[PDB]
Amino acid sequence: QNAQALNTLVKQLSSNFGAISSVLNDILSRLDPPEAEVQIDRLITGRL
Amino acid sequence: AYTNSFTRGVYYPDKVFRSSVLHSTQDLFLPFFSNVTWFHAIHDNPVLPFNDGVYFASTEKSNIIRGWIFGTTLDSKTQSLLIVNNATNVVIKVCEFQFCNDPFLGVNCTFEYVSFKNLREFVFKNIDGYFKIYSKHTPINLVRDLPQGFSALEPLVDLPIGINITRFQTLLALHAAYYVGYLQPRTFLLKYNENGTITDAVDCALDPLSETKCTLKSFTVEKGIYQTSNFRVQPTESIVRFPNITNLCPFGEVFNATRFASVYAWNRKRISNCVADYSVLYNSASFSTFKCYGVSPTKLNDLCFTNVYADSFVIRGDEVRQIAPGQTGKIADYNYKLPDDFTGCVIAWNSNNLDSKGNYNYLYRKPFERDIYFPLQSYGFQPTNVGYQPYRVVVLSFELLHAPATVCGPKKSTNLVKNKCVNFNFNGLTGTGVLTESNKKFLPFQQFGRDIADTTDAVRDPQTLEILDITPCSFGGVSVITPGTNTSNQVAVLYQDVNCTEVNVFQTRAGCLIGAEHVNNSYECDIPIGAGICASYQTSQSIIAYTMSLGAENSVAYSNNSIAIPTNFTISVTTEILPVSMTKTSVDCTMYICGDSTECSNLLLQYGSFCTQLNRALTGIAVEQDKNTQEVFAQVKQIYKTPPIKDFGGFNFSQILPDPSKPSKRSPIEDLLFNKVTKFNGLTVLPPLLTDEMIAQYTSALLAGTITSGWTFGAGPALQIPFPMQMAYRFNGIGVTQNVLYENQKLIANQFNSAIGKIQDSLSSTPSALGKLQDVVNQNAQALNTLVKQLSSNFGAISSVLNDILSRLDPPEAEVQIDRLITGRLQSLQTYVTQQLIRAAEIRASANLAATKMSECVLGQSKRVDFCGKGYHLMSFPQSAPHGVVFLHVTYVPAQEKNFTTAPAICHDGKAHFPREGVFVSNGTHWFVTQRNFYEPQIITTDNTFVSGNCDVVIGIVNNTVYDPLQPELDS
Amino acid sequence: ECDIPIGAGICASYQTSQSIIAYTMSLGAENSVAYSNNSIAIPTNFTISVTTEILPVSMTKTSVDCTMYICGDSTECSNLLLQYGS
Amino acid sequence: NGLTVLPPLLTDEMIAQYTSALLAGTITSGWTFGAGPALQIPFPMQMAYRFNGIGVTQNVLYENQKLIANQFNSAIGKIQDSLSSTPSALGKLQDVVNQNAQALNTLVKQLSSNFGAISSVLNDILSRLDPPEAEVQIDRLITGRLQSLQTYVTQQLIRAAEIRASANLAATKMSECVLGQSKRVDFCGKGYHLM
Ligand SMILES: *[C@@H]1O[C@H](CO)[C@@H](O[C@@H]2O[C@H](CO)[C@@H](O)[C@H](O)[C@H]2NC(C)=O)[C@H](O)[C@H]1NC(C)=O
Ligand SMILES: *[C@@H]1O[C@H](CO)[C@@H](O[C@@H]2O[C@H](CO)[C@@H](O)[C@H](O)[C@H]2NC(C)=O)[C@H](O)[C@H]1NC(C)=O
Ligand SMILES: *[C@@H]1O[C@H](CO)[C@@H](O[C@@H]2O[C@H](CO)[C@@H](O)[C@H](O)[C@H]2NC(C)=O)[C@H](O)[C@H]1NC(C)=O
Ligand SMILES: *[C@@H]1O[C@H](CO)[C@@H](O[C@@H]2O[C@H](CO)[C@@H](O)[C@H](O)[C@H]2NC(C)=O)[C@H](O)[C@H]1NC(C)=O
Ligand SMILES: *[C@@H]1O[C@H](CO)[C@@H](O[C@@H]2O[C@H](CO)[C@@H](O)[C@H](O)[C@H]2NC(C)=O)[C@H](O)[C@H]1NC(C)=O
Ligand SMILES: *[C@@H]1O[C@H](CO)[C@@H](O[C@@H]2O[C@H](CO)[C@@H](O)[C@H](O)[C@H]2NC(C)=O)[C@H](O)[C@H]1NC(C)=O
Ligand SMILES: *[C@@H]1O[C@H](CO)[C@@H](O[C@@H]2O[C@H](CO)[C@@H](O)[C@H](O)[C@H]2NC(C)=O)[C@H](O)[C@H]1NC(C)=O
Ligand SMILES: *[C@@H]1O[C@H](CO)[C@@H](O)[C@H](O)[C@H]1NC(C)=O
Ligand SMILES: *[C@@H]1O[C@H](CO)[C@@H](O)[C@H](O)[C@H]1NC(C)=O
Ligand SMILES: *[C@@H]1O[C@H](CO)[C@@H](O)[C@H](O)[C@H]1NC(C)=O
Ligand SMILES: *[C@@H]1O[C@H](CO)[C@@H](O)[C@H](O)[C@H]1NC(C)=O
Ligand SMILES: *[C@@H]1O[C@H](CO)[C@@H](O)[C@H](O)[C@H]1NC(C)=O
Ligand SMILES: *[C@@H]1O[C@H](CO)[C@@H](O)[C@H](O)[C@H]1NC(C)=O
Ligand SMILES: *[C@@H]1O[C@H](CO)[C@@H](O)[C@H](O)[C@H]1NC(C)=O
Ligand SMILES: *[C@@H]1O[C@H](CO)[C@@H](O)[C@H](O)[C@H]1NC(C)=O
Ligand SMILES: *[C@@H]1O[C@H](CO)[C@@H](O)[C@H](O)[C@H]1NC(C)=O
Ligand SMILES: *[C@@H]1O[C@H](CO)[C@@H](O)[C@H](O)[C@H]1NC(C)=O
Ligand SMILES: *[C@@H]1O[C@H](CO)[C@@H](O)[C@H](O)[C@H]1NC(C)=O
Ligand SMILES: *[C@@H]1O[C@H](CO)[C@@H](O)[C@H](O)[C@H]1NC(C)=O
Repeated sequence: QNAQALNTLVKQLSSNFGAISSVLNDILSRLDPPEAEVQIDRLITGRL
Repeated sequence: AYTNSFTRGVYYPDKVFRSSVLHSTQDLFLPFFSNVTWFHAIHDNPVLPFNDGVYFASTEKSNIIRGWIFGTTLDSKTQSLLIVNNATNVVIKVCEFQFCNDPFLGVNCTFEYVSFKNLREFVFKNIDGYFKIYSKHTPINLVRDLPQGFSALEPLVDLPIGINITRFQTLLALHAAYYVGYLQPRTFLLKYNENGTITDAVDCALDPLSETKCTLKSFTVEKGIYQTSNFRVQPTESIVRFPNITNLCPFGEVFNATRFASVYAWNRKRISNCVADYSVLYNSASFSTFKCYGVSPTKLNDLCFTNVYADSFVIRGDEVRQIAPGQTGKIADYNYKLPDDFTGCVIAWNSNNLDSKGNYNYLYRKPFERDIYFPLQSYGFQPTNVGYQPYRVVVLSFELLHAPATVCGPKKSTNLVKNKCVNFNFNGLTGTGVLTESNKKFLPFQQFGRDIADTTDAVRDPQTLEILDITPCSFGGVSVITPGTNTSNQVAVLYQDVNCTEVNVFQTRAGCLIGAEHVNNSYECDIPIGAGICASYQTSQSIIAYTMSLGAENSVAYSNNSIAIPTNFTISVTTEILPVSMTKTSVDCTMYICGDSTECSNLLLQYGSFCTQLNRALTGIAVEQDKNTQEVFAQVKQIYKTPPIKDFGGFNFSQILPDPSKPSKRSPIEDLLFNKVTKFNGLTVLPPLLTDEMIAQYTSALLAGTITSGWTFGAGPALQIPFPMQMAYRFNGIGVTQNVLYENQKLIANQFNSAIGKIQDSLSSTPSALGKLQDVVNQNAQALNTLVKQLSSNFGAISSVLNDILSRLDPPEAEVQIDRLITGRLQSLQTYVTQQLIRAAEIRASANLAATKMSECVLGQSKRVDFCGKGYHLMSFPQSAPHGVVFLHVTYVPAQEKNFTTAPAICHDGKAHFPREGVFVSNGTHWFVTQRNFYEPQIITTDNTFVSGNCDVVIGIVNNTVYDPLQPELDS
Repeated sequence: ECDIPIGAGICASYQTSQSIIAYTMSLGAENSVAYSNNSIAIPTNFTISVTTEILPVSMTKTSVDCTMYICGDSTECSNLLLQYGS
Repeated sequence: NGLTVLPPLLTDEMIAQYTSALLAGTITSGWTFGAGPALQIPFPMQMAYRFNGIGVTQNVLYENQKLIANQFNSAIGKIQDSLSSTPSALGKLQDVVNQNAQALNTLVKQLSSNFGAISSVLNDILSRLDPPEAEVQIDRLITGRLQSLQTYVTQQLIRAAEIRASANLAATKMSECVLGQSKRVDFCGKGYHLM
């Protein structure tokens, strides 16, 4: 059960939560800050 | 004068059909028990205000009222609705009819239509010009005064008259008791019957009892104390204070400047120490656009700023879009960059007539740096160019940091009122509070103070340099103490944590108690209030308050040589009820969140395993409930059965054994307990693995095993043993010799049977006995009902209905509305599951306790004090119950006592004799030894005591003799 | 004896040539006691048995770095995260 | 800020009266008030029976009574000196008080966070933005503050369950140790329990 809980927590990084992309480096490399704060806030809320 | 008007003035707030439901809505309703004007139509036709809508009622006998007129001046200057009821043809016109000087009835129109015993009540309201008509027909028989009763008005007609109605008038026939009520924005609970007609209502602001009913969403309130609201004092007046400065801001030198600077070398002018009147700029029609990112366009009249800078330069029209955060181009990146957190607004308009004459004087090339084959390029602006024309753009940078302001608008100040709750406005900062003098020595440069929560603590008055503390206006809780509505409508009100100042007055440490009479005589408290005070309903009847009694006072007659030993006993039976299991719910993630919607399901797929991990948790709960039941009941390896002949030594168990004559072989007591305890959204209920018949078979096997084999089936194999010896050994196990059992066997059996009969009467007459199980069933039903009701919440979407959202917006907006609804519903599911996990853990702990008691109480005999009820434990018998188990505990309780003298030791020849068991007693002339828990005097002999040491050490030794049974055997 | 539970007293198992069967679960062999007021069963010899009881005592002492997890090596993400306090 | 504390129903004076009644009952009647009614019994015989309950013959008590009394009084003096000299004795209660104070202070401190809004102060939000933007800023702040309340409530429920378990253990020990005599090893302290 503990191994499964940790594996699920690690797997959760692959979820999008509505953003244009789940990968942070491609989010930062494509969008200007004025939209980046929104996309980052969405990912922060989901991960928190 | 007031009357008992009850619930008049209620109309259907909307056009939705509902039945068998209590609906809470906010709308314009008639206040309960309010004043309604009583008019006469004999031998009184004033013009009344309409406010935001008026309720109408009338009682007629000759059709006096035949048409309403609505308007403002009644003088042919505006359109006026004219309604005439002649024959059976309704005719409606809204032309500017010329009415007589005194309208009476004898015994530009935009919408034309042509077709006491009875009261016809109507509702006429105008919402955005739309005239909505409601009505209801019902017979009554009352002429003298206001009719008593309730009647709801349905809508029938909607006339598009388009008149703003603020006053109305009636028509009297001169040779009809009509009623006028007024609506207020009150919250009401409307009760719809089986036919969808509302028959009653509760006005949530009539009084504290109505507040309790409104809070608890029911028309019946149970006995107890409820916390329903909070008292808050309202402000009386506003205070507006600004610096008394009369200097005018030089806006003319900025907006009407002769020449603008180049974008590569733009000017930065400071405007300060002046009054900025923005009405001139607002009134000027010369501006083409006003788009602000800093402040809202309607707040500039009230708000004022610490500093203003005017950035003045000319750009190309097609580049106007480029002056914004996040935008790029030859301007945004190389010569004029704005910050992405810029606060203020960029305003631009064309200037073709003067700015362009071609004009080649405008040259172009981090935020706000002026970096003074060249990198320098220019535009050719020509007077014949809309977009390519030279736009004049001015960027106003506003500093909103909390600091002293110097440029504030043209608003006159008022006087300041101290020690009163007021609505203040200091340089655009608004709020409500009491402004008082303070002794906080702020430094001359400090303008604002802050609290731990970052709220404003104090301000410096811009006209007089003093510091005022802001203390929020007085507030506090209000508690209502009330008996149930099936008894009396009298209530008491407790004002929480306040003294009887700001608000038959009784001062307590809990607050100000109003309405209860203080009685000094004590009783046991019934409804607790707090701080040692409880209240009850007693006698002519009124609410009383008193200090709670802790019990009767009983001093102890302590002495060093007196012991009390019980002489008689009584057998009592108590009932212990414990929860064992809970309903095995299961939730379908897809149908619940995204019911029969492919698009919603496709969007849900992006969240992965978030729900199915709760599905896993719920599966674990469902499995562990059967594990708990299995562990609680399956303690016997075999199914035992009783003999056909119930020869149990005089003990009658026919009232606890299964009854063969029933369709299900249950005992009568079990029938009594079972006779006392009483969708399409993915919520289902799974059946239990073990049926009621199977549970009854296990309990029958356990009972037959206990009676026929004692503890032997628990310890090892089931070894049969007679019940009288089983009972004798259970008595021996508590330090009571079996001869008491044999002497009192008939009394014990009769007391047991009578106690069981008393259990039947108690279970048949006291409903609260099974509250521990009724509360769990009610909590689970309430949790499911709350989860189902939660679907009606909007969570910010344009509509709560998924089919209406999907049916109304294109994907680019529907996806946003759907993600919002998904987020809300996922939070609801997470909350539900977490609460279920905590409740399941509590139930599991209870089940473990029940199993421990079962094992250590029925199969054996417990020596742990108060483990199996008060008294000396003998045995327990299990009985099944819905979702639980009930234990019948048979205990030994001393009944009668006598005061006897005692002694620590007896001397014989100087030796000290001590008891092996029991105590020494004296009846006043002779010393005896008897068991501690039952008076049974025996002669003190050498076979009860032993010799150790001598008389010269022990304090309190008494002189006596010790009998040696051998002495007379050798003497005789 | 019940093997794969179905519900409402019905259990299933894989038995005999082999096929899936369904049946009412057994509660044990039936054995009535020849109860009378003058009969006792007393053991004459005994056997010593040993049973094993297993209980969990501890669990893995995990630790989670919220900053590295949420905003791994990203200054902008860290600066935005700083607004959420404790 | 809407955060209040309710008084307890039973005051300290009433609790002291209950403990006085329980101690007087124990001293004057042994276990008899627990089993049934409070029936007086002399202390030396009560002590002899307490000795019998642990497998120690009462004759040792009666022969050694003077020394036993002196050791008892000296031991009581030792409790007085221990409580007067060891501050850490009340850590189990100080930590719970500190945890509740910390929870309330963190809840109050949470008001300073923005959660993405332009400003944490609601009055400056309303005084600067028109309703069409105000609804967005306000619902965002409402969502954040509601989440903070939900976290507080969940932590409070778990701590309450732990306190309930501790209270049940304390009540069980009270019932099976003060009113009677415990034969359960190390249940009511190390050694052979007397009272
Ligand atoms: C609603 O009708 C009222 C009644 O005429 C209108 O208020 C009047 O407005 C005039 C014009 O300034 C004033 O001189 C009158 O004093 C007002 N009447 C009263 C009774 O105060 C009002 O403008 C209408 N409003 C709407 C939204 O239609
Ligand atoms: C603004 O400050 C920057 C440094 O922060 C100055 O940059 C200098 O630019 C000149 C010419 O481009 C270089 O020779 C220097 O090496 C740069 N650095 C320093 C430290 O001088 C820039 O010149 C400043 N601009 C203005 C208008 O003041
Ligand atoms: C102990 O108390 C019980 C009642 O609680 C006594 O039983 C009654 O005794 C009286 C005395 O003769 C009779 O009149 C009644 O018929 C008895 N009642 C029942 C229900 O049997 C009992 O006698 C008392 N014991 C002693 C030794 O006095
Ligand atoms: C054992 O208890 C049962 C149940 O009370 C007794 O049966 C009751 O009394 C008469 C017997 O003359 C029956 O006809 C009634 O129908 C029974 N009452 C009820 C409510 O069913 C029975 O007599 C008792 N037997 C002994 C030996 O005490
Ligand atoms: C206390 O008990 C003693 C012993 O049971 C009683 O003394 C006996 O009294 C009876 C009177 O019926 C005589 O027959 C015996 O001779 C007495 N015993 C002895 C050893 O002499 C005594 O009476 C009881 N106390 C009271 C006050 O009655
Ligand atoms: C028991 O017997 C005698 C008097 O009846 C007492 O015993 C003597 O007491 C005196 C006074 O303290 C001593 O000097 C002797 O040593 C004692 N002799 C013995 C043999 O013990 C005694 O006081 C009596 N007991 C009571 C309770 O009165
Ligand atoms: C007690 O009963 C046990 C039952 O298991 C007996 O065990 C066996 O008894 C047979 C009878 O002769 C012997 O052949 C075996 O040697 C026994 N088993 C073992 C492991 O030794 C046991 O003998 C009985 N004891 C007595 C004293 O009768
Ligand atoms: C209601 O009418 C009565 C008529 O006597 C009047 O005394 C009373 O003041 C009115 N109610 C209010 C709130 O003014
Ligand atoms: C009543 O009779 C008059 C007679 O001319 C007629 O004009 C009028 O239309 C009638 N009233 C209605 C409401 O039709
Ligand atoms: C009718 O409305 C017109 C507007 O189209 C207005 O000019 C005229 O004065 C109105 N006449 C009456 C009688 O209301
Ligand atoms: C509802 O309508 C049915 C129709 O027959 C009638 O029988 C019933 O009495 C009505 N209920 C009420 C409360 O009027
Ligand atoms: C600009 O000039 C117009 C023309 O008379 C004048 O009405 C206006 O008040 C002036 N305003 C500013 C800000 O220059
Ligand atoms: C007006 O402002 C001046 C500037 O300091 C100040 O002295 C004065 O008190 C203000 N007027 C009033 C009525 O407070
Ligand atoms: C209150 O009165 C109702 C009348 O229907 C009754 O059913 C209920 O049992 C009563 N409750 C109490 C506590 O008296
Ligand atoms: C009135 O109540 C307050 C608490 O609300 C208390 O502090 C104050 O001492 C009381 N006044 C008197 C005179 O006791
Ligand atoms: C005690 O009871 C008497 C009864 O007359 C009453 O007058 C008195 O005020 C009471 N005292 C208190 C403190 O309640
Ligand atoms: C016995 O003493 C108790 C107090 O210890 C007293 O309440 C009771 O009345 C006494 N009974 C007799 C019979 O003396
Ligand atoms: C009880 O105390 C009294 C008073 O000191 C004393 O005289 C007597 O000897 C004592 N009796 C016993 C049995 O302790
Ligand atoms: C002994 O008694 C038990 C139960 O009383 C019975 O099942 C068994 O058949 C009996 N055996 C013999 C040999 O009598």
